[PDB]
Amino acid sequence: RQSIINPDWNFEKMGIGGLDKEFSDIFRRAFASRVFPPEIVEQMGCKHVKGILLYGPPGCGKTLLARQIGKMLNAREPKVVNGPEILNKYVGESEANIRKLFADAEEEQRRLGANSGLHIIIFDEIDAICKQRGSMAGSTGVHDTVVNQLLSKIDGVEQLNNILVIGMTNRPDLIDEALLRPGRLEVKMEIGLPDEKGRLQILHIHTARMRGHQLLSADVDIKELAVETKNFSGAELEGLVRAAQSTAMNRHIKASTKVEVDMEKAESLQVTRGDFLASLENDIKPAFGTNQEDYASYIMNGIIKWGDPVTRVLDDGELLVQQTKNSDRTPLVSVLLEGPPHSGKTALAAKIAEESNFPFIKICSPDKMIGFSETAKCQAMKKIFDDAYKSQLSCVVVDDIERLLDYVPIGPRFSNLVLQALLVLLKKAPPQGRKLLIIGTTSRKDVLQEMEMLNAFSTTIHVPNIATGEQLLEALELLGNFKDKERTTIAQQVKGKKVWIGIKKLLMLIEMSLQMDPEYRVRKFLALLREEGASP
Amino acid sequence: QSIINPDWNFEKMGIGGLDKEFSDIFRRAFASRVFPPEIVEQMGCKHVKGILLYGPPGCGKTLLARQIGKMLNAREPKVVNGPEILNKYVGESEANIRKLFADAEEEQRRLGANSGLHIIIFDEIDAICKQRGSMAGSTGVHDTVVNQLLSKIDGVEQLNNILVIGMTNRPDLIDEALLRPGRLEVKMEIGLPDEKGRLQILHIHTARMRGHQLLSADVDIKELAVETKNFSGAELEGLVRAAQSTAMNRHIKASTKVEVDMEKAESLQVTRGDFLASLENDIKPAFGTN
Amino acid sequence: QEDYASYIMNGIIKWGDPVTRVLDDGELLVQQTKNSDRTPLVSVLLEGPPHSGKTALAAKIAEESNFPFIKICSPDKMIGFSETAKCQAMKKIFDDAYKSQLSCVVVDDIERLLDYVPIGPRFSNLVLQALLVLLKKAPPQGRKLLIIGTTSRKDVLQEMEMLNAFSTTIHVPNIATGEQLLEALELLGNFKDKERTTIAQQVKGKKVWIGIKKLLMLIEMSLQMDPEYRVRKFLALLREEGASP
Ligand SMILES: Nc1ncnc2c1ncn2[C@@H]1O[C@H](COP(=O)(O)OP(=O)(O)OP(=O)(O)O)[C@@H](O)[C@H]1O
Ligand SMILES: Nc1ncnc2c1ncn2[C@@H]1O[C@H](COP(=O)(O)OP(=O)(O)OP(=O)(O)O)[C@@H](O)[C@H]1O
Ligand SMILES: Nc1ncnc2c1ncn2[C@@H]1O[C@H](COP(=O)(O)OP(=O)(O)O)[C@@H](O)[C@H]1O
Ligand SMILES: Nc1ncnc2c1ncn2[C@@H]1O[C@H](COP(=O)(O)OP(=O)(O)O)[C@@H](O)[C@H]1O
Ligand SMILES: [Mg+2]
Ligand SMILES: [Mg+2]
Ligand SMILES: [Mg+2]
Ligand SMILES: [Mg+2]
Repeated sequence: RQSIINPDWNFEKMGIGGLDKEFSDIFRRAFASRVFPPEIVEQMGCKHVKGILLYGPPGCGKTLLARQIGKMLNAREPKVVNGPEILNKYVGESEANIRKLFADAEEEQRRLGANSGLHIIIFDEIDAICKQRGSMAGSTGVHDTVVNQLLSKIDGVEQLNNILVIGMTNRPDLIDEALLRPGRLEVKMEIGLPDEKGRLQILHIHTARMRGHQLLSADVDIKELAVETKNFSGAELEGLVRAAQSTAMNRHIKASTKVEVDMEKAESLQVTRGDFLASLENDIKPAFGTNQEDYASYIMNGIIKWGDPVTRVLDDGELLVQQTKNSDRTPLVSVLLEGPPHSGKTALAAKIAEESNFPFIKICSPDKMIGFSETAKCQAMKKIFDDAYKSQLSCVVVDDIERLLDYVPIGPRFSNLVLQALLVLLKKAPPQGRKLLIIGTTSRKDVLQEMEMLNAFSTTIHVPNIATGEQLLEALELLGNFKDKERTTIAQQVKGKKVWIGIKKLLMLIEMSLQMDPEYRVRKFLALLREEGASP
Repeated sequence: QSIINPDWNFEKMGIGGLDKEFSDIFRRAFASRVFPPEIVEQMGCKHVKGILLYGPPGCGKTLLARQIGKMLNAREPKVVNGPEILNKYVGESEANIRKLFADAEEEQRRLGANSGLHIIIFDEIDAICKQRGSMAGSTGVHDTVVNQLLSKIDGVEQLNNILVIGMTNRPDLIDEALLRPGRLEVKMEIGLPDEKGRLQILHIHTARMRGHQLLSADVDIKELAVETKNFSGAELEGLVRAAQSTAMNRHIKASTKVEVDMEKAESLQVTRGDFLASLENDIKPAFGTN
Repeated sequence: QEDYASYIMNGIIKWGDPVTRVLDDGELLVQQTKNSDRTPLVSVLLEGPPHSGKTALAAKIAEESNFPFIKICSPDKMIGFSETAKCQAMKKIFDDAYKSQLSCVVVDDIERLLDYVPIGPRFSNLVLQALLVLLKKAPPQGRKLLIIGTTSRKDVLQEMEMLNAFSTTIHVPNIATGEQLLEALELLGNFKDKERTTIAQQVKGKKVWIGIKKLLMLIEMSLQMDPEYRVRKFLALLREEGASP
């Protein structure tokens, strides 16, 4: 008759946000048979579920779920196992430790029967003790003998109906297969990264005891925090709040002359938006995706509009991103950025990717794999691509294709494994209802044509060089060098012909010219430009 | 009863050229343990329980850890020297790991929120803690140790009176699950000093000699600071030691039968010659030019 | 289910007789392997230009049959595998297929299984020999087996002397006339009313050489502009990409 839920309970009390669906499913599949009137439940001949498994990347709220589940129930205190804490040196005592966890349940069932309370058991890092059988071929065979005892005790010749085991792991591909059949561990949830609304809920949970004491200034707005925080887990949001609080507190402490804390101004403590911004930009840093310090590294000197080609390229990129976002017949789209060397392909591709406001953005450059062999490169590319399949809509950049596969005109010599991996990965669509965009950059279009790699791409965009005196003058004017009269001379001897130079080389030539004494700078610049004279 | 020692000043620490790093460490790890208890209770925040230190060899990572340990008047630190926790019998390394946190749990249970800080220092952390599933732990102690440590730091039961410090030169074998905001938040890099840092180090090291008039006026410190470039903190000390050794060896006159000329030892002083000879002959920097 | 719903994504429409012809030939082959006595092993090769819908047609032909065992071996599952792993995977799939009274195996994109590149050219011999040996050995007495292979380069296979191991080859063409293009557009329901009228007026003449997949891509690319410019953009794309046979 006594209920199994505590008389005073409330979903808000526990303090977990962003996992409503997971909790609903857990409650439906686990605790639905323990709340209905006994008479109907006993008229169906159904056995209660006695197993749960939770897995996911670190910091997504698993141990919190287990702790709150344990606290919710109106049962005895759960028996927790802190990792591999059931191992002993003596022979046969490792199993005797894993067999003492079920004594009370068995005794109570044999005493009352069909009316006993629940016995909750919690396993932390189940992968520590329960692993594949036949692996870990070391010595003493203790590991293979504990899995057998656990399986035989979970369900065997003897019957138990007042137990429930919860497991948590980060590597669910190592657990034994006979421990996951329906009956041992039936419910297998999956805790993942939160969405924007989940981020808002998490932020509002951890900022509830401060607003209630006028400790938080009204200047702060939570929508901005939820927007800027991308690829953030609950732990990282809590860490950000903690860092903001710490930097707010530190202003009232004087160091370098012993530790002295002012007790007069301490009654006017406040938390400002500046503290939050500084903490965001200094200490806290996520570890899933790409960060601003990478765009700041690829787009070094910004973008300057010296001609309409830049606008044309940017508009084409905008159209492609819109198509992939809205379209549903084509979940996979590709594009190739081609042109002469020193044109500005990588910066333009990075800018196009940045201006898309996608959740997941990544850049796969060849300078992070110096000295790698073929297998290492293939594994790295596969790992980078796999994460993009676990999001909602993502973009990926593959710059300098000719370096990913080691091309050299002599021979020619290159890598076939990487070429085939690329040719296969460019035509494989992501799971149902998910969308991907790929932007590849190169400088040798004919070679790609000879490899039958130019039809795997959906389209192509051309990035040209500076090819007129007016464009050169505009670039010089925008850069901010050779001004007033010094400019006029350059115009006199340049407008009467054509030029062929990239943008990177232009900066290099300007820097080279500026090192001479003031008088011979224009002459040196003109001589350097005339040396770099060519055409298609 | 603040955790801070009743007489502690940064000048007595003996560390020079690391002002910003120490300021950040103090702000992030020791700011919430000195504020009035009531305000911190109202805020409802948990303290940080992890620090990592990395950089090129010989730049002052163990000195900083030792001085931090000596700063706090709360018990004494518990040190772990390399792989000091490793046994052959099955299920004994983890038993060794579980004994480090016993007193913290016992005092937390008995007193609650009126406990004292407990420190644990892990020299060469990458000797035992490493990425799981990468190193071939045939026996299986390596993975199991990492799992035990992870489950003991942040697990079902909550602790609030511990602090763990780790020092490593290779900060990439470390597990990704141990470097998240929950477990180990503050991570710092110790790098080579600049001119002002070198001057501070040289002033710190040659302090007792100047007190006893054992330094001649011929030697200047600005020239020493300028002339030495890309010197780590462990090489200025070696230079000073070599200069002193030469100066003392000047007086001793013995080849076969040891003999000390006490008469000449009455007036001992070190000149520029010793420093120049040591610079030319003895000390060879690793990040400099030869 | 995953493979079936991932290969035949946008269904199969009827833009001309060739679809019906190919389906009928596949059904005849399935019937032949169902009730044969002297020929327990039958093979067929679907051949055509790129972007013509060969994988979808092969999967549909397999589905029309109700054989208890059906499998598709594709390179999507062998990214980064050395030739030894490829041989082992193929051997395991066929060995599993050898334990039933009826079976059907699809080998799509052969040229991506041999790791073929036209510079030299370079490929792998272990996989080629395994495939040449597995197309000729019969299953244990009283059993049947059907193998459907897909390729986009017939000449390469002919040079390696693989086109004789198969039993027959069936050709899969692409749109080659204005009537077919207009019917395909009508069955899709993308351009309608006066837009289709002007498209039909312009298309007449010059023929066309566009496959179904490329047509589906170009129809989606054009619908990202304003209503007044969609027809012109579509016509420009068709004129440029269309190329010639
Ligand atoms: N309008 C612009 N477009 C592109 N890059 C620009 C522009 N204005 C300035 N830049 C700067 O010029 C440099 C372009 O170099 P980038 O890395 O894009 O060259 P690249 O084409 O990838 O060369 P490489 O042949 O060496 O691979 C970057 O610093 C970019 O910031
Ligand atoms: N009658 C049809 N026949 C085939 N595919 C059709 C037909 N009508 C519509 N489609 C769509 O066209 C798609 C054609 O793509 P598919 O993967 O079959 O091409 P493919 O010839 O294998 O390409 P690739 O040469 O790149 O391997 C089919 O998946 C289906 O979505
Ligand atoms: N969904 C969530 N809702 C509220 N807080 C969360 C959530 N996820 C994580 N947190 C916060 O981050 C921490 C998560 O730690 P925990 O979940 O135990 O790590 P792990 O899941 O890797 O074992 C908790 O202290 C909690 O305050
Ligand atoms: N910042 C510093 N200030 C004063 N002395 C230093 C400093 N850095 C290094 N030293 C000296 O150099 C030595 C450094 O050794 P140690 O701290 O063990 O280096 P590490 O632990 O980084 O290998 C110490 O003996 C110390 O006296
Ligand atoms: Mg946990
Ligand atoms: Mg580039
Ligand atoms: Mg040391
Ligand atoms: Mg295909």
